Amino acid sequence: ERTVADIMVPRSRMDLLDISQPLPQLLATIIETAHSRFPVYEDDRDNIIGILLAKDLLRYMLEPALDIRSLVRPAVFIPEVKRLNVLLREFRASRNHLAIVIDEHGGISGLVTMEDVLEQIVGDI
Amino acid sequence: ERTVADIMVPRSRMDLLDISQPLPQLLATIIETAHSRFPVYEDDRDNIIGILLAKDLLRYMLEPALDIRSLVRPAVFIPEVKRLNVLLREFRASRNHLAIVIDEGGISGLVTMEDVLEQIVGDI
Ligand SMILES: Nc1ncnc2c1ncn2[C@@H]1O[C@H](COP(=O)(O)O)[C@@H](O)[C@H]1O
Ligand SMILES: Nc1ncnc2c1ncn2[C@@H]1O[C@H](COP(=O)(O)O)[C@@H](O)[C@H]1O
Repeated sequence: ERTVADIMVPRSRMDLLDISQPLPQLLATIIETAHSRFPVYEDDRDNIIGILLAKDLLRYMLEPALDIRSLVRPAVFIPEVKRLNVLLREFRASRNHLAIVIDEHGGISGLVTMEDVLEQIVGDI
Repeated sequence: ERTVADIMVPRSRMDLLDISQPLPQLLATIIETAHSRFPVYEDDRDNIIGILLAKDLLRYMLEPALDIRSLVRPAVFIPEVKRLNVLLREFRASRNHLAIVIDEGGISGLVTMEDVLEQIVGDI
């Protein structure tokens, strides 16, 4: 059956956020992209420190001293070889619908979402 | 063969935003619910006038006096009798993947591309 590697967004195509950027710059980057969720890095683009849901930045208006770093949630890292039918079940049961994909040696390969899985599964039927 | 009415999110489960509501009240609702898109009404919950993408509110922090109305995008209203295979084609042919569902019109619910795909995968 198919694997994550067949459907992932490749590493080179990922829209990422650098945690060291000032807020006004982060906002501009996010607004320019039509995605809701961003892997976040620090110091090197493969040094992923989590996932930011864009809408969480609205808490700037609800907390006097918002630390953006505290909004970054742990990423789910999944292997390239993970099969789609199992991943679908995982995503459906989970609060996280975006995973970072890693190769057989642990390198960052890409990202994948529940939508990508559903589309490929339906595309094969 | 299956229709939108089979799989739609019922009216009662729809997270709607009153566009006239004070900013702090809007923010509280948008943050606490795990949705990216919200149908917006004015005056009457029946009067859905478009859809707000949560992330578009991030503009407020650059322009706090913006007309929030200016962020609202037009809605699409489809009949609940529409067939799922037709909707899937139509959604794939489009950038907009959320529709408001109207009865035999009055609002009866909402449906996304994800809902359509989930149903098709469950019918394998
Ligand atoms: N941060 C991102 N960088 C690149 N592609 C993404 C990102 N987030 C989501 N995607 C991809 O874009 C599609 C739509 O996701 P979304 O934009 O979050 O609705 C996903 O199903 C993936 O195909
Ligand atoms: N404003 C909303 N109110 C109620 N349900 C929604 C709303 N937006 C999306 N949904 C449903 O929840 C699912 C997840 O969408 P989202 O929360 O936008 O990722 C969709 O496929 C719809 O079934």
